[PDB]
Amino acid sequence: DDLVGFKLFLPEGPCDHTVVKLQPGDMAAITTKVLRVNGEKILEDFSKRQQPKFKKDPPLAAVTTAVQELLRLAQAHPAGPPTLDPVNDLQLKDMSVVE
Repeated sequence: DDLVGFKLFLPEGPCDHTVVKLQPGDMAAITTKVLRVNGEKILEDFSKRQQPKFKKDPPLAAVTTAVQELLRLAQAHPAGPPTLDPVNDLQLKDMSVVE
């Protein structure tokens, strides 16, 4: 169940969020889905709220929408949606990768 595709994580608790500074190696796959979320507003909301005294402000609509869209993506695929194939979605032709 873990070696076929990418295991869609279902959070055991409430659907919270974090904003992490990820390296290239920490992301398992570049998914095909296109979620048009606005990075500027999410930065202007997260960086403002992440003051420990102002960490408890009511959520912004863009952040709530992004979290809900990610959770719905997790629910909407039984084992993970297809990734942007190096060859079949990025239009490459290396034989070794096909093998």
